[PDB]
Amino acid sequence: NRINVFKTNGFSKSRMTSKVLVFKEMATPPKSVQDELQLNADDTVYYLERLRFVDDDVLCIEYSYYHKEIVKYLNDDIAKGSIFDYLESNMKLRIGFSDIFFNVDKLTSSEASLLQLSTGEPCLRYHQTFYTMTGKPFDSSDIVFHYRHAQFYIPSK
Amino acid sequence: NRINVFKTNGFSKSLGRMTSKVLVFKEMATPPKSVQDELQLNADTVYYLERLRFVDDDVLCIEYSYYHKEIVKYLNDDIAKGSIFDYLESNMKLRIGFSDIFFNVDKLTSSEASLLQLSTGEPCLRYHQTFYTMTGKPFDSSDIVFHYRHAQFYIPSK
Ligand SMILES: [Zn+2]
Ligand SMILES: [Zn+2]
Repeated sequence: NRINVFKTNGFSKSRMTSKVLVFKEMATPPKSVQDELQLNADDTVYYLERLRFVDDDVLCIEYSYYHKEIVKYLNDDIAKGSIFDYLESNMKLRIGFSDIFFNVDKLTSSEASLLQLSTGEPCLRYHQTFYTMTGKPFDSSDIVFHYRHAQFYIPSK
Repeated sequence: NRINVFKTNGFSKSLGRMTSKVLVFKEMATPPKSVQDELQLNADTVYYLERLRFVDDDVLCIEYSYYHKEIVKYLNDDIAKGSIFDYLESNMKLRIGFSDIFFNVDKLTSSEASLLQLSTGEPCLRYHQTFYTMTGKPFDSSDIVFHYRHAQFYIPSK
C-alpha cells in the first residue's frame, strides 16, 4: 500500500517497525537545529536516529531532534514505539501543524549502505518540522526514503 | 523557488514563470485501457498530450495527460501552450472539485532523460494526479516526470 503525507502524524499512523540506532540528550544542539527549533546553545534537545521498516522492508532512515522543554521527556525505550502516540496520549501534547519539504536526489555512499542500495541511486529527502498548537516548533526531522519501498499518496481539495 | 502540492490547481496557478512546449496532441476516439478504467469511460473520446514544462527557462517536468472530452468540452494544442486549468475554469467554466495524487521516486528512461537534459538512470519523481469535477466526475489523468534538481516541493500540513 501507500504512505500518506497530508497527515501531520507519525508514520506509525499511516505494519511499521524500528531499529533505534541512536538516542541521546544533547546539552548543545547542532546550529542547524538551534535555528530550525528557535533555540539557543543552552536548552536541551533529544536526538533520535531510526531505521524504519514496513512489513520487513527497509523504508527510510530518520534523523529527529526534539525540544526537551516542549516534549518534556523521551528515552530510547519509548523511541522503539510511536513517538507521536506517546506525545498525544501520555504527554498530552496538542500538536497543531507542520511544514513539509522534499526533493529527489542521489544517495550518498553511507546512505546507500544503510538502505541496502548502491551509491548514487535515487532517494527522496524529506524534511518535516512539527509545531504545537501555540506555534512552538518541537520536532525537526530529516528522512531519506528507500526509492522502491516508499510510495506516496495525498488527497487534495 | 518551491512547488506546492497541497493544492488542487494547475502549476501555472501553483507557482508562476511557467512556459511549456507541446510535444504531442491527439484526439483519441479510443482511450487506453487504464484511462478507461481511471476516467470511468466507454471505449467516450479523450484528448492526449505530452508537454515539456519550464520554470524560468529551467526544464521542470514532462507531462503526459488524458482529458475526458465530454467534460472538458474542447481542447486544442494552442490552448495547451498556456494554463489548461485557467482555460478550464475561466472559459469552460468547469467546476473543479478535488484530486488524488500519487508519487514515488524512480530512475529515468533514456527518452525522459533527453527531454529533461539529464542522463539515463538518474533520479526523478513520477507523480500522478487524477482530477474530479465538483460532482465527483473524473476528467483528467496526468503523469508527470520531474527534473530532480529543478523540482523542490512543499506541503503545508495540518
Ligand atoms: Zn512516530
Ligand atoms: Zn496547467
